[PDB]
Amino acid sequence: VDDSMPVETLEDGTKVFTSYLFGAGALGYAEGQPEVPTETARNALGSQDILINR
Amino acid sequence: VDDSMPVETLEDGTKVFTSYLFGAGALGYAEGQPEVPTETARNALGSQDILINR
Repeated sequence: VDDSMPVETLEDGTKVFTSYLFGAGALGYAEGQPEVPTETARNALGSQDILINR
Repeated sequence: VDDSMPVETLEDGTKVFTSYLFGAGALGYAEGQPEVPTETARNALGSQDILINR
């Protein structure tokens, strides 16, 4: 059960629901890597600090 | 022997050569020093890195 799925609308306020039926278990994905996966910088004449992810 | 020497060009496809004759040993020069002879920085929000010499 999830609240976020594609839902469309036609005129006269009628709705259409999608509801994928997968039951697969599964497809696949992998994480991989960049370089510099995380970093921090700052602005000295001001006062700030940052984060990055990428 | 060197390939790079001043070579001028006139019309009529007539080349002209220079060929310094020195046998000096020598003229002179001195090294000198800056401060910050070498440095490395980077942009944060973007992905870059740099080198400098000066």
